[PDB]
Amino acid sequence: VQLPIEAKDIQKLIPHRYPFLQLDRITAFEPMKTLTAIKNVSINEPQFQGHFPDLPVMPGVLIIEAMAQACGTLAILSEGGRKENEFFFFAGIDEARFKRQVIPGDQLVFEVELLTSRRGIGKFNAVAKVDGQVAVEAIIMCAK
Amino acid sequence: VQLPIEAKDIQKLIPHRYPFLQLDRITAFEPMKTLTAIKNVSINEPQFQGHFPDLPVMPGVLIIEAMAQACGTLAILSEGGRKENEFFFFAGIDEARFKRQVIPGDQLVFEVELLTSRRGIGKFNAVAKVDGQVAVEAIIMCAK
Amino acid sequence: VQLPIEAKDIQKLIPHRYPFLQLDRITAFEPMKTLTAIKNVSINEPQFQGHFPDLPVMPGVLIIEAMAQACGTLAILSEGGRKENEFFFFAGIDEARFKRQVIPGDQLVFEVELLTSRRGIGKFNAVAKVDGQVAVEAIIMCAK
Amino acid sequence: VQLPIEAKDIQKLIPHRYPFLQLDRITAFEPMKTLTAIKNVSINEPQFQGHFPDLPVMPGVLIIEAMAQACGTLAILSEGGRKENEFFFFAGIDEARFKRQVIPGDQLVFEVELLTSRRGIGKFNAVAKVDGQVAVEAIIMCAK
Amino acid sequence: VQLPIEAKDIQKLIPHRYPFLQLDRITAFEPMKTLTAIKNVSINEPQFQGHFPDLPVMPGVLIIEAMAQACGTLAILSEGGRKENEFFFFAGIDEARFKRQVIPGDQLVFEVELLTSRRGIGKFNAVAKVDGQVAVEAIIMCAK
Amino acid sequence: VQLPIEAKDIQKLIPHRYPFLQLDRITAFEPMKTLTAIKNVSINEPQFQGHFPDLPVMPGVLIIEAMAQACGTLAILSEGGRKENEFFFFAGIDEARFKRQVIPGDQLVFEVELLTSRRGIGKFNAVAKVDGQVAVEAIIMCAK
Repeated sequence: VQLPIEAKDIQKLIPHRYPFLQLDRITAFEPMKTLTAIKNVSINEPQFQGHFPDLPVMPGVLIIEAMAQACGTLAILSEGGRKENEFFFFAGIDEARFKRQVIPGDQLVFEVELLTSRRGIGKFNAVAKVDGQVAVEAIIMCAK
Repeated sequence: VQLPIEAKDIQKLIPHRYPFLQLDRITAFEPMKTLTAIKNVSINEPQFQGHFPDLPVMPGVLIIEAMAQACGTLAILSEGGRKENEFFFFAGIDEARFKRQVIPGDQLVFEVELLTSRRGIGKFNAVAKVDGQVAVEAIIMCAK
Repeated sequence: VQLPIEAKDIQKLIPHRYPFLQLDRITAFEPMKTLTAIKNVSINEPQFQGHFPDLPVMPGVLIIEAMAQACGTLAILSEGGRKENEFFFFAGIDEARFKRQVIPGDQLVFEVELLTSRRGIGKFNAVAKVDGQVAVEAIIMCAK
Repeated sequence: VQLPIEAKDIQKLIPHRYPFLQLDRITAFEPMKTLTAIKNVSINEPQFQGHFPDLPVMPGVLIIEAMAQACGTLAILSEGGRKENEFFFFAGIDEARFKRQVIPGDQLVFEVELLTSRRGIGKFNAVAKVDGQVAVEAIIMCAK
Repeated sequence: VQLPIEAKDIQKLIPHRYPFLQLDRITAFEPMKTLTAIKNVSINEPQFQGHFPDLPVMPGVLIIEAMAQACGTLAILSEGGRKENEFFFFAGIDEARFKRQVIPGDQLVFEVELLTSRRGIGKFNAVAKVDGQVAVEAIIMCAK
Repeated sequence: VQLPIEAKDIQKLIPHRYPFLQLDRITAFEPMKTLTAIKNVSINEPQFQGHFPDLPVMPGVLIIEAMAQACGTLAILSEGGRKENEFFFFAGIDEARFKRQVIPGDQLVFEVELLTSRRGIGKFNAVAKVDGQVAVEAIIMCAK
């Protein structure tokens, strides 16, 4: 697979579309092992009308959603799949901590790792950094 | 406090606004203990443009966000507070399981419970039901 | 036909899409006679940015539009039709009364009835209830 | 009062905001009698994402809503009122006929007339024209 | 070609969609020479949430974008092309002056003219009028 | 002034709001001379629903708008002004070339310079880079 995977091509892999596509670009990929993706945070995003009116703060849950989407794409790429034939459900979130406020101008770097794969259910470790510092970390479960 | 607390009044309690206000109404409240809230799921919501284009599925993370908002309002109401004083951060998610697809037409009923309050950090149990069945359950941490 | 008809399948019947699809689910249907549909009202809907800024109130005209859509789907289902082969125009509204404020958290229940079918023009009676109380009633004309 | 009343000033008269402000400009006004207003129809309006995906057609109910807003502003201007003191409810619609498809590029001209004012309830005749042809006509009731 | 070209058909010619389709209707056309198009400005457009919060002012750059789209369609129509085969890039803007505030209620009339076509790069003169007065004028370059 | 200036504070300087605030952060500033600002490009931005449906491409005109906003803020900061105080109009664009496609994932770096200030009219040179490469360059005029 050709890196980086641009947003236009992430869309060929997963069905998510605006305003629920929370990855901009896949930058690293080791089959069945790891993936790096980014999401640029901009004040021109729909969530910032309401979160919060004069104080833009990237919602943690959207960072979580990006983490899950990264995990899902890692899985999909690993079996050479596409959006038309395969779906991985978001099954659970495990040890999610929100450590840093993320704001417009920040580039989120997501690093995810496949830990265990018992019976179509994948357990992943996922972290989201801004400028090297951890902003959110969590364990993410996906189910085929 | 006068029940039900309508959306217009939820907004006097928390700063969240469209499209990140994910409670429609508070229906039950026991100070320092429990709260029930609802969120109506409709096809006329912004997330359903992209999640997913022909197949509307309420994103789990938005159900999580609602659960967190319910926990936070339970806390706020318990110290008779408002949106303009100080704030409860979303600190973590613990044991979140996504058990049922939620779809337009479903009314989400959120029941949350304050478990422990060890030094500014509140640990809550939260469940989200549709028609009596559990759709999502999770432990939610908020920090003052 | 299999009830309830979910939003995803309402979209196979009528061309309306976000933000102008104002039915969430079809719950009852008697061919050439009656139909029940619901629409969940949530603060997370686009109209509530502007109607009104701090006071969410479901616009009557959108309740009217839902009524018309329910009438139209009753008609379509009655001739086993689809969205791709022909269209029922909204021809007129006759004795529309707005009796109750509808607000986030309310579930609108729409009950519509085919009265007469003189000359490709269908005259319907339509009512919209919240919790058993009438909120809006009207006569709706559709033309094939 | 100074004519034309621009959108910026229509907003000082009525509480409606995006996406539910359906008048662009007030062009004529006779106290307690008549008003003319316009609404420009553009493909760059939020309703045209869904109404309909490849076939932009101005929803009749929004034309109705504009008619009602024109009536309401006629009333407000007639008692020299503002958005912060007075509210006129939309009470009913009477003899509404949808005669012409309205499309992007059309400028809607609204001409409304106060017929009767029995006990705080105002009955108005309203027509909406494009290029001189009637597109929608209706009787509009507002209540103080 | 059949005039006027309505928005529904402009979309068969160029790929631009909501909220970046800034032409409502093509009204005049001389192959390889000139084109007239209109864009209705309405308070019900997404840019007016932010530009500016209580003071709606049509952004100059969107007028520029419309001018470019008009130039592009003039080119496309001139080689009988469509959106699925041929595309013209926006290459530059030359002598753009913003002379008049444009506001809701204004109808923008765009008149564009092909000046030179040296080697796939088309240089156009473009003006945008409201009620005959120039609001914006510019030279627009497109590249095949 | 304290650098970086975050989006929340850019808003105290200029009246632009969603979806027409096209700067995320001010990173450099020399009074009456230069300014650097960034804008993160994400697939989660409103323009990418329509520009273009399956092929996200940052519109050149929005890059232009950002360049102008950067120029304007340079000016505002230089006379210690604010948004409630006064306003710099966008007066013209001079020698604008679009050299590179900008896509989700790209961070735009804007570097602007005050050239001349002949009587309330400021002439600026402006460039927008992604990863060191020029994407757009232009001369920007603002008028007080």
